[PDB]
Amino acid sequence: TMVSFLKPVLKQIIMAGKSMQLLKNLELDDVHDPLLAITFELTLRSCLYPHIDKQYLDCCGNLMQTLKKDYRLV
Repeated sequence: TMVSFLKPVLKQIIMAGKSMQLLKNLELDDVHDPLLAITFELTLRSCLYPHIDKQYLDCCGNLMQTLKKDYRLV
């Protein structure tokens, strides 16, 4: 009934979408599909999750950067 195939990173997904929309106001399927081609589907599923995490990390870092400069909160 509930999703559990992306649940360890879903919070970061939602938090990524909103942060990108607040960032702009101031492919991945084609990589995961051959990754399946070349225990299993548990640890292998844990190799998809770096891709979608590093993008969020970059996004929130740039978001906080253009908050610390340019309407400087600190």
